[PDB]
Amino acid sequence: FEKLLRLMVEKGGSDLFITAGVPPSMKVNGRVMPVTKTPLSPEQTRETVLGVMNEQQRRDFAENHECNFAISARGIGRFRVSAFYQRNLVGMVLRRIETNIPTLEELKLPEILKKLALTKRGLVIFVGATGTGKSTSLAAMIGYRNKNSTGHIISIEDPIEYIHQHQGCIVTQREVGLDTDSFEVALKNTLRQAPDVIMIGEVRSRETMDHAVAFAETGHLCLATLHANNANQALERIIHFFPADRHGQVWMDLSLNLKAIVAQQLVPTPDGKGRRAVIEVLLNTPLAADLIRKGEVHELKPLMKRSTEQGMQTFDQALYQLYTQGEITYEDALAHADSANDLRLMIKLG
Amino acid sequence: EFEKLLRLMVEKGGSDLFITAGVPPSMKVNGRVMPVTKTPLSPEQTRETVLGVMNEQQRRDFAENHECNFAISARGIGRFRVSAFYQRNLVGMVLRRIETNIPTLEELKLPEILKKLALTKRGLVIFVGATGTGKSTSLAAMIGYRNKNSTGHIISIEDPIEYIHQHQGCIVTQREVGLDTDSFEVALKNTLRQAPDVIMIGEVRSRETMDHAVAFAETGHLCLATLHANNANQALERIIHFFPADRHGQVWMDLSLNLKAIVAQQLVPTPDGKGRRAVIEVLLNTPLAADLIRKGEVHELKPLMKRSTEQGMQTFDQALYQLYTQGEITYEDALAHADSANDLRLMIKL
Amino acid sequence: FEKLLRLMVEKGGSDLFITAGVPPSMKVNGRVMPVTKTPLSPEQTRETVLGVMNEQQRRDFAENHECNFAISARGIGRFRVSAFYQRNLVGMVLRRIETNIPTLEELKLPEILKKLALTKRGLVIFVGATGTGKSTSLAAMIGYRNKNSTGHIISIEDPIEYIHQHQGCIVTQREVGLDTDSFEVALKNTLRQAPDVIMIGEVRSRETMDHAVAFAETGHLCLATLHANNANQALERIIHFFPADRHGQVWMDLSLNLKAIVAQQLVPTPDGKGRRAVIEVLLNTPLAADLIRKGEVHELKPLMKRSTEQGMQTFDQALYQLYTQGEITYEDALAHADSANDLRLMIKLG
Repeated sequence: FEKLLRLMVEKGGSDLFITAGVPPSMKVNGRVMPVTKTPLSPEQTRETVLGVMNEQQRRDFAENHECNFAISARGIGRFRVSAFYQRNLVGMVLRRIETNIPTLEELKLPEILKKLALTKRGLVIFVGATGTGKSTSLAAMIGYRNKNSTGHIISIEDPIEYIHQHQGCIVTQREVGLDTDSFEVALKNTLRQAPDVIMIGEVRSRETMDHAVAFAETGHLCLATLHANNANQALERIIHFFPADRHGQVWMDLSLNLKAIVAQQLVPTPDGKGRRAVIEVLLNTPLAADLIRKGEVHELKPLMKRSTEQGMQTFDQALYQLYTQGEITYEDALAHADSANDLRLMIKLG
Repeated sequence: EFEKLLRLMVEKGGSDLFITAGVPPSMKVNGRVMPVTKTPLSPEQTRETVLGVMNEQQRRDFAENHECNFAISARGIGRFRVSAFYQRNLVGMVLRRIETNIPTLEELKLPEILKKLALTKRGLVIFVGATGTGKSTSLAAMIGYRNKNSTGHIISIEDPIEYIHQHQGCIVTQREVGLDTDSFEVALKNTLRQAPDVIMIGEVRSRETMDHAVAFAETGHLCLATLHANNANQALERIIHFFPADRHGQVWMDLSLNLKAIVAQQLVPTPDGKGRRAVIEVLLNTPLAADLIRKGEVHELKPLMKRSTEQGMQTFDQALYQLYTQGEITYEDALAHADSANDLRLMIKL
Repeated sequence: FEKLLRLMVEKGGSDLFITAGVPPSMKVNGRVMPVTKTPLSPEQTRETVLGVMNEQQRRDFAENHECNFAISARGIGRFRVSAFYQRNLVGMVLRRIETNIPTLEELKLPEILKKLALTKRGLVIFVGATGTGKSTSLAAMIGYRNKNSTGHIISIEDPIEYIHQHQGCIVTQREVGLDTDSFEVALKNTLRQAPDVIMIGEVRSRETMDHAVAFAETGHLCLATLHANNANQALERIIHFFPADRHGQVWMDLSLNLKAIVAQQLVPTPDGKGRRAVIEVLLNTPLAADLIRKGEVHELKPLMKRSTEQGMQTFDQALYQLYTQGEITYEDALAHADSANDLRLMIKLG
C-alpha cells in the first residue's frame, strides 16, 4: 500500500481509485489509468479500505456506510480519502494533498491582492461559488505573505487543501478533525499562540464569525472564505448569522475592521483549454465604510463602479479588463457579466 | 536545556517563545520573530519537549482533545502561559511570558487625574485605545495604585491575565478566562456574590459584558474595563451599538448617571526615538457632559472637553500640547498625532 | 471552621474570604479585616474549600473550575458560598444569610405597600434593575404580612436572601437546588400545600409566569420579582414570554387578576452616606385594566400621572415627593427622572 502512494507522488497523480472490479487506477492529468494488471477482489478491497481506518473509523463506516477522513504517511505526504459502499461492496477514492503552491502571478491575479497579502491587520474575505478557486487563490496568496514577510501564520482548515512549507513566516497548518476538534476550539486557542496572520478555512457559523472579528480587532490579519456570489450577497449572509438585535453592532464592526471583499469567478479562456479567474475587488474606502455602517449594502455596487483608481473593481470591470487583454471572448464576457447590458456598454465605450 | 531557553527569554525580554517542528526555537522580541538556535527542531524533539512540560493528566487531555492550555511556574525565573496544539499531525506549543512587576503611575508619567480616578469608590472607568496602546499596561499600573493605597477586595476578569498583582492593601483576586472561569459572562455573574469593592473587566466584547459592567457601578462598586476605540466619542458609539435601538434611550440615561470618566490613550515616540510616551485624553463626567450623554449628543463632547481643562479633562490635542511644551515630544510628532493638526498648531502658537 | 462561622455571626460580618495568600478575612461594615494572623496555604485553602462540598459538588468544581452552592450549619445559620479557581488555586467567598428583617417603615417605603401587603388575592410584581433592593424591600414587605395576618406563606427563592421567622403566618422558605429541584416543580406543589400567599423569587420563564397567574386565580396572593426598569417595560417582557397567539389571553388575564406593579430605583441621599428607594406605583384601576386588556401598554404612563389620589405614582412623582421632603438633591432628581423636563416642570409647579 505504501508503495502505491509513492508511485502516485512520483508520477503526480491527482487521485487514486481503490474499488472492486477494476485494477488500482490513478487519475494522472485527468486520465484514469490502471497501475497494475490485476483487478482487486471484494475481499482485497475490503481488506485495503478497512486497513487504513482505526477501530473507531471502522465502526462509523459500518454504521453509516460512509466515512471521510484524512491520513498522514511519514516521508511521503498527506492525502484525503472518501470511502463509500458501492453495490454492497467497499470502495475508496484518495486525493493527494498538493504542496507545490502556485504564486499570485501564475494565477494572473490583480496586483491589489499583493498589497492585501502584505496587510498587517484587518479582515479579508474570499467569496465565490463551490470550486471557484477560492482556496486555490488563497493558498497562492498565503504563499506570497509567507515568502515576503516574517511572523507566524496560523491556519484552521476543513480540510487542509494546500500545505505551505516554512518560508519567511512560521506556518502552522491545523486541520479540523485531526489537529483540532472543531473550528471554534482552534480559533479559541489561536489567539494564545501568538499569530500575526490567522486564516479561517471557512466561516460557517456565528461563533466562527465572532472569532474572525475579534482576530482583526487585536491587530492581526484575518482571512476566511465563504460561499456567496459577490460582495453584496456575502455581506447579506454574514449579517444573517446574527439575530436582528445585534445587526447594529455588526454593521459598525464591519465598517471599522474590514479591509476588502474578493469575489472570484472562473470564466473559460477563448481556446477552451483552461479557465481564468475573474476577481471582483471591493476596498473599504471611507464612503464604503459609511454604507456598511448604515447597512446600505445595496449602495455598494454603484460605489465600486466609480472608484477604480483606488483598487476596486466589479465583476463587469474585471471582465472588461480581461476581454480587452484577449483572455476571454466577447460571448463569454456578456454571459458572465453581472449586467450583460452594462458590460456591453462598458466594452462599447472604452 | 529547556530551563536555559526560559532564562534567555527573560534576559532578552521576549514576548513569546515558539516551539514547533520545522523551525528553530524562535522568540518574538519586540514583535519580531527571531530564531534562538541554528538547528530546527525535529518532530520527535518537539514531541519530547511539549509532552515533557505536561504531567500525566495534561498528557491525557492533550492526546484526547488534540489541544491543551495550561500554566507553569519555574522556580527563580518566573511564570509563563503555554498554548499547546496539534499542527499537521505534529506537536507544537507557544509560550507567553507573564509579568509580575507592576509599574507605578509615576513611572508611566500618567496625569494626576488618574490617581483621583484610581481612588474612586463607585463608577465606570473605560480605557480606550487601539491595539497595543498600553491600555492594559496603564490599567495594571493604575490597579497597583488602588491596591497599594486602599483596603478592600479587587476582582479581576482578564483574557488573558497580563499582569499579576500581589496582595497589597486590597485583596486581589485575578481570574483568567479559560483557566479560572469558563467565560467573561460567567465570571462577572459570580463577581457580585464575591463581595468586591472594585471590579475590572479585562475587555467588554458583547452586550452581556456591558450590562454587567453597568450593574456593577449601580451597586456602589468601582468598575473598570477596556475597549478598542480611538477616542472617547468613538468609544461611546461602539458601546451604544452593542444594544438594539429601542434600548438606546435607557443606555444614554444609564451612561449619564453612573459613568465617571473615559480615558483614551495614544503612544507617541519621544524625540530621542528610544521610547514612546503615553498620550492620555481625559473626559470627566461633568453635569454638562452628563446632559450631552443623556441626549445622545456624543458629537457635542469634543468641544466641551476643550473648555473644561480646570476640572481635569483634556483632549488628545491638549495632552499633546502639554507634552510638547514639556519637551517630551517633537513639533512634528505633535502635529502628526493631533486629532486636528490645525487646532494643535493653533494651540501651540497661542 | 465552625468557629469561624460563629465569629462572623457574633461580629456581624457581611462576607468571609477564604483564599490562598491572605489570612481568613471578613468584611465587617464594608471593611475587609483579617481574623487570624497566619495566612492560608494553598493546601489548607484546597482542604478548606473542598471540605465543604460533597462528592458531587467536588466533581462539578473540578470540571467547571467553579461551583456555587448553599449550606446549613445547625445552630448557627445559613450562608451562600461562591467557590472559584484563582491563579490555578482554590478560593471561596461566603455571604451570611441575613435574618434581621427591616420593616417597611425602616425602608421608608410608601404606605400603599402596606395596603398591598395585606391584600388577600392578586399578583404583585417587583420590577427594577439588578441590586435595586427588590428582594430587600420584598422581604421587608413579607415581614409585614407575616406579622399582621394569620395564614401560610410559601416562598420559592433562588437563592433565599432573607429567612423570616414564624410570626402571625406560617412561613415556609424553600430554596431552589436545596429544597426543590426547580422553580417549576416547587410552584407545581405549592398549590397542594394550602398556602395563603405565594412568593416566587423571580419569574424567568413562561412556565413560572403561568403558575403565578394560576396562583392569583385561586384566591391566593402571588408576589414575584422581575428585572425591568419600569412598569411599562415589565409588561413588555412578560408578554414576550409567550407566543403571539396567546397574547390576547395574556392581556385579558393580566387585566383581570393583577393588583399593582412596583418599580424601584435607588437614588443617593444628599449627604452621600446612603441611598433612598424610589418607588413607582401603578394600581390596577378599571381604566388601567382596560388599557391592559387592549394591550395599550403605552397608555399606562399618562394614566399614572393623573390618578395620584388612588395610590399610584410614577418615578417622577415619587422623586418629586422625595425632593420636597429634602431626602434628595435637585441634581439627583433631574438625573434619575424618567423625564428631566417633566420633573423640572413638576418641581417648578407645586
